[PDB]
Amino acid sequence: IVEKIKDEKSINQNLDFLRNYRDSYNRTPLMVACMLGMENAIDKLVENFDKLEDKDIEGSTALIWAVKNNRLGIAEKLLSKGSNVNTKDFSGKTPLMWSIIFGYSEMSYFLLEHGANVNDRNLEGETPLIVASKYGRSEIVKKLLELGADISARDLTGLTAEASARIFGRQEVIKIFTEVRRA
Repeated sequence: IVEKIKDEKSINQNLDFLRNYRDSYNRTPLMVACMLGMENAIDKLVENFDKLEDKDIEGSTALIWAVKNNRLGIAEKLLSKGSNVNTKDFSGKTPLMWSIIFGYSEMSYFLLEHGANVNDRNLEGETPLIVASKYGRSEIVKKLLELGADISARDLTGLTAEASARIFGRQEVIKIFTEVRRA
């Protein structure tokens, strides 16, 4: 696959092969390029084969592959081609969720500035605010509150984001909640 998607020229001589290629994860060439950070291949793969919202065996689109591998250049190119920033994998996690889980700060801000939903929920009812609180992403908590995230939301555990921050000992996050509550 790599040699076939190494450049526009390679892509054009392997069109038939690439058009219906799927690997063991049911991934398209586009998803593979996204994982590998082959920024040069993205636009031509999209223009030729589309499939922006096709999902692999975990329910991940190409944008999920880019985000979980912190490929900011790729994610930028996908959003300008029309990728859905609020896609969900089969666990109900969105790109913003993944960026919070892995602590990819720049990616998180980019996703939020490109329409990532601040209130979406995964299957266990966690919102981005709850996930950022549990993972101790204190600047992301601050940003989500600034963007109007619902502080009152509760997940499967019945706890709010702030209560979850206390359970997980996230002092800076707790400090953000306190500053917010005061002001």
